[PDB]
Amino acid sequence: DFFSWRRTMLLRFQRMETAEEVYHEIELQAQQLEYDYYSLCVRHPVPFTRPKVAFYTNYPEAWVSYYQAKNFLAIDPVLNPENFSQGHLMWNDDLFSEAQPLWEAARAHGLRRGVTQYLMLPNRALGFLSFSRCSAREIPILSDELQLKMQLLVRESLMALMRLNDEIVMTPEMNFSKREKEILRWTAEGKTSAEIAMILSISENTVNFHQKNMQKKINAPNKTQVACYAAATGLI
Amino acid sequence: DFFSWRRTMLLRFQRMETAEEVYHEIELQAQQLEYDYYSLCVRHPVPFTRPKVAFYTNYPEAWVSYYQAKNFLAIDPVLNPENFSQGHLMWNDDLFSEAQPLWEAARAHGLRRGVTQYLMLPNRALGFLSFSRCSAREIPILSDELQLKMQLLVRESLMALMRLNDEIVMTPEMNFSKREKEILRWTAEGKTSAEIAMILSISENTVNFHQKNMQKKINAPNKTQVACYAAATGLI
Ligand SMILES: [Cl-]
Ligand SMILES: [Cl-]
Ligand SMILES: [Cl-]
Ligand SMILES: [Cl-]
Repeated sequence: DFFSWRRTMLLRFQRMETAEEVYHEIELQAQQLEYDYYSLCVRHPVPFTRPKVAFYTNYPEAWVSYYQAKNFLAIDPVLNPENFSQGHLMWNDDLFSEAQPLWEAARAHGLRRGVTQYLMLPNRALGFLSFSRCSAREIPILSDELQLKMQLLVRESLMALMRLNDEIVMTPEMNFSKREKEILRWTAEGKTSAEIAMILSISENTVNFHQKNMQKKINAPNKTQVACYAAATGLI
Repeated sequence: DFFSWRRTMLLRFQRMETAEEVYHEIELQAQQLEYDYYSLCVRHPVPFTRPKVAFYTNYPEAWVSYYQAKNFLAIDPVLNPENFSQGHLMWNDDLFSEAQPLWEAARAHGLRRGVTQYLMLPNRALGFLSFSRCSAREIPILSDELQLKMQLLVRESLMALMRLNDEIVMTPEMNFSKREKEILRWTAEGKTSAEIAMILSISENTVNFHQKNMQKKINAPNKTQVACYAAATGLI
């Protein structure tokens, strides 16, 4: 019964107090669905220029280390939201036609089958939950059931990890005052210091004071980086 | 059976060819759940300074017109994601303690009960689907069922409307070239024209050429507004 399954899982992820409890539960759930491995990968919205990818997996260390050394991240189709439908992606051979080194390496080490579910988080990070299996044998599972179950697992695990302030999911902290945020908003709209001073009935010195403090807080070189980081993560 | 309900609804929203077909189906679904009214509201990510709110409802015109004239949008708690749990919000009296003019106006015109479901879209717009009822009488409905059904309805209606390029959900168009986007990314990271010229092995003239074309395309006063709009909507 899905309604009861769902009821239990929300409560289990609600009550978790550590990252390892989240990872252990995902491992157990993968196992119940008859999967050998999981990986949880998060493409952060920033830096814009080389976005951070953070992960946690039970794949053997040699495989992860190999995936990293071959730069399979650049070709990995399982981490591209454009090829998901309804947040869901059952792996097939066609998926890997532009990622043949990855497909060959994976099949040579014993991987046969897998599935990925994804979600965009409130901070605009993209979370991907993959399950994989070394067995090519048909397991009977309702497509709808698997989809809905992984929908919850990817959301709750990453919501728990967000609540637990985990490095895998957290974007740079921008503890900005109300007034700083207000000035930032006018900045993002293309207003100059002079125009913002008129809008808010303050001096340019005051505007630039606030700009400077926000730059200082996050170690930014200018207001553009502050506004863009704020805009990207939804702080603004 | 939820699995079959879900199967039919995905197909119905997939096959829709107009906005009215989407709205008509939401109206019918509200009615099946025993609701009198629906409203579909979308808080756009931009402009940052007065974010656009676009809506479609079957509420009487006099009510909408009244809600607008009283500026109930400023106090409306049903459109604040901070008070949702799992994207879901069953209306209660406590919800409106800081929105008493709205609650009094609504109850005086005959509203008694309602529910809201929300979703953040790929473009960072926030979509809210509300159902409401003039009857205070207990309807028997499984909380889990109602939650999961509205989860699909809010997603599919707004995904259909995104596919149909509807004004309710679409953010400003930024048809930017690969090279324009690349320069934009370095801009959002805090790089100057000179630094970008060195990074990409081009002249400052070339960099500024591209900046200008992007400014011209969307009618922006400077690169900051272009980068922030791009960053906010996820174009970057
Ligand atoms: Cl989709
Ligand atoms: Cl095979
Ligand atoms: Cl939540
Ligand atoms: Cl009552």
